[PDB]
Amino acid sequence: NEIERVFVWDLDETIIIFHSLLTGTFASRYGKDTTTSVRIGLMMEEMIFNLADTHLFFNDLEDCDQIHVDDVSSDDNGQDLSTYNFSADGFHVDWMRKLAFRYRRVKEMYNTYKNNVGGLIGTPKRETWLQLRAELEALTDLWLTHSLKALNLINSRPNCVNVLVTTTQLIPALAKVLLYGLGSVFPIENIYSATKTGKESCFERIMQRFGRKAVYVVIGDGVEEEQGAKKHNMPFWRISCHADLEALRHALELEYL
Ligand SMILES: O=C(N/N=C/c1ccc(Sc2ccccn2)o1)c1cccc(F)c1
Repeated sequence: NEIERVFVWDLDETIIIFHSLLTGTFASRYGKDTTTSVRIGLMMEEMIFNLADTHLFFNDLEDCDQIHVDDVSSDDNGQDLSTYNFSADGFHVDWMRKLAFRYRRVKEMYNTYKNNVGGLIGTPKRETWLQLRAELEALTDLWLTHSLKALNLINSRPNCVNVLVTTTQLIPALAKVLLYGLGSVFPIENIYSATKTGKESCFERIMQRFGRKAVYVVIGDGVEEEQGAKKHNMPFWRISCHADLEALRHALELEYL
């Protein structure tokens, strides 16, 4: 694209793969009730799969772990499949054509229901989650709410864009981004799933797309991408603490990024 700055996000360990929730380590680190945190994480993981299994063809695409939604865009005989019954087909060159049908359908539901999730999963299944969010953000001090301020401050920039790089399979990552509210700030074409190939392959897959005329900045938590972002001359912005986000937003408000 014509974007000048690219912000790569690694929201695992905090948002996408919040494995600190189920392990109970989050409650130990931050002095919260362990049992309450585990219950909220297990319910979230259910609401996600109940959304993915009933709308994004999870059970079909569990092993067919692609890396980008447009990865198999070559084999799609582009046709109006509004009547195509996915439950009654030879699914279990002719298979890749059937496989691409689902990814285009996944994209259609994504781009349609990212600001209307009650239309995808009917209400009150959205009201149940909005209740689930506040119950968790009361433990994380509105971490997802805080991170969206930095995401919208970048999405609102015409020269800047933000992309997502997680290690989950693409479909669950799309389900989490859809529910959690990150759909407005992460375009579906800017979400990469480093499941089988590692984050380095995804980082290299990005720079070939946005070119050498762009300024790449990596925002994440951990060290797995620390060397992965250093070996590609991408400045790493740690994001562990809460003040790290206020400073990040501060550094964004003053055009330092
Ligand atoms: O909020 C979400 N995560 N937060 C994570 C995380 C880790 C560390 C911190 S900072 C902090 C400050 C004080 C007390 C506790 N934490 O936040 C979340 C994630 C996914 C879905 C959702 F709906 C919500």
